Amino acid sequence: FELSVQDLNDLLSDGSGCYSLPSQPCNEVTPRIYVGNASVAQDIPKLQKLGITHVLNAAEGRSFMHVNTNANFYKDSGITYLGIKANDTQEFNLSAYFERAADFIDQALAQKNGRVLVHCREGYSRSPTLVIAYLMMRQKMDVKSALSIVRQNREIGPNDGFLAQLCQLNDRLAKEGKLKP
Repeated sequence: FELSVQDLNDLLSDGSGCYSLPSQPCNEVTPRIYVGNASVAQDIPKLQKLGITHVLNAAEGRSFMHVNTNANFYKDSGITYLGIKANDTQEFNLSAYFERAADFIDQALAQKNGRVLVHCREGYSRSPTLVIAYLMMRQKMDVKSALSIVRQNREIGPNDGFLAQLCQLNDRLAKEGKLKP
C-alpha cells in the first residue's frame, strides 16, 4: 500500500514534506459533521451552543494522546456519547471500528436536528479517519474524494497506518459496486 498511501499524503501536504496543523479547535467538515480537538469536547456549554447532539470520542483514554471522558461526563447534558479507545499509531487497527463509528454518525444525522462531533486529542488523525470512512461507506465516495473534502474544511493528517486502512476499506467497498470520484 506504500505508494497509494504516498498519493494520499501528497493530497494532504504543504509541498515542503510537512503537514499543516488545525487552524481552529473545531470545523464542520461536511453538513452537520464536526471534527475537533479535546478542548471543544470537554466544553459542554460550547457544544450545546453549537447544537451538538452526539459526541464520538475517538481518543478515549488517559495519556498525552487521549481524552479522559466517558458517558458519565455527558450525563443529562442532552448529548449522546460513544467512546473508542484508539491509539494514534500506525499499528492501531482503527478499521475494526469503521462500521461502529459510521453507525453512530448515521444515528446522529438520521435526526434532522442532529449534529455530531467526532473528536480526538487534536482532531487531526483518529477522528478524521472515522469521518472519511463514513463518507466512503455511507455516501459511496472513493477515498481520495472523501479525504479531499474533509481536508478542504480542516487541516488533517491521518497517520500512514490509518491511510493504508482507508485504502483497504476503499478496496472492500469497491467490491460492492462503483465508488463516486
